[PDB]
Amino acid sequence: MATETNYPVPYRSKLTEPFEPGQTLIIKGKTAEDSVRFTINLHNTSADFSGNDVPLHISVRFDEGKIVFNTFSKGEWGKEERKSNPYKKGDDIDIRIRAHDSKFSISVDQKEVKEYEHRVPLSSVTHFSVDGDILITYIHWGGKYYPVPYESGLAGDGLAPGKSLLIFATPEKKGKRFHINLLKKNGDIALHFNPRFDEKAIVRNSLISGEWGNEEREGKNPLEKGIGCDLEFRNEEYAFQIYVDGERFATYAHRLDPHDINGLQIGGDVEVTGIQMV
Ligand SMILES: CC(=O)N[C@H]1[C@H](O[C@H]2[C@@H](O)[C@@H](CO)O[C@@H](O[C@H]3[C@H](O)[C@@H](O)[C@H](O)O[C@@H]3CO)[C@@H]2O)O[C@H](CO)[C@@H](O)[C@@H]1O[C@@H]1O[C@H](CO)[C@H](O)[C@H](O)[C@H]1O
Repeated sequence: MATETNYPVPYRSKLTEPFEPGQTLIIKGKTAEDSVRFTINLHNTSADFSGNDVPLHISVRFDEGKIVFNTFSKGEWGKEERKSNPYKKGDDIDIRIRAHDSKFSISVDQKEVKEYEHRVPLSSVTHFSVDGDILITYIHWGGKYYPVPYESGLAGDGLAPGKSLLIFATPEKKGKRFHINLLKKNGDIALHFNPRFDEKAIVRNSLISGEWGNEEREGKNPLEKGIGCDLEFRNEEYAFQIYVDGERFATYAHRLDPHDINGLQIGGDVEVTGIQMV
């Protein structure tokens, strides 16, 4: 154990609606120097029964030093498939499971490590559970296949100080660049976030009355082609606090009045797997 707090294990959650292609289940947590193993299961059952089908069973083993995947159905287990466990007892874990129509794609530390073909119906997944030697710190399931170029409005209040836009994406393996625009009602871009792997920098700028501003770079670019990332545009009183994978990558002084940031555009060489306003 460690602390009661959020998601105490054994953790069990009954999905609102079945798990569908395009959706991702994100599980983050902490382990101890004596942690031996923990499991993540996509379960089948009514409400509390359990013990039925397990379309996908994931076992992270610190003793064996492996992450083992399998399926349980019709009262029996199939043949296990293994990958190396990159984690040592202690240090945090970050495992994400994205469903597709023919397989589950599992990433560890945002790096794709396994493609597990469906052995039983994905639609039979009605619950998911986490248990074992792990202290869960974050769980989230959602997203969809976001078409890119992407464009949509932001709530009614939009992105305002005190709020943050969370975007989960993966820069394309052979991508050169992509961008994310936070816009105003008239088309002006309050913030243009533009990673350029060719120039090894992330350009930040504003588009006011059809004109691009100064342009702020400097940072080193913490993004990498083919690796998943968590972008957070934390809107504050005096500036946007741009967080990349949990670390503050940059601050961007507001050039346009905050408030009323009602638009979002995403384009370029990137795959988007999650968008949320928190
Ligand atoms: C407006 C534009 O094209 N911005 C580009 C940026 O272009 C600048 C550079 O090419 C520099 C090199 O010295 O010259 C600048 O123009 C000079 C001009 O040569 C001089 O004759 C004159 O006296 O001064 C001007 C201004 O100093 C160009 O403006 O190049 C960067 C790097 O490739 C581009 O990123 C930038 O395009 C903008 O990038 C943003 C993301 O960082 C957005 O994508 C935005 O939409 C682009 O406009």
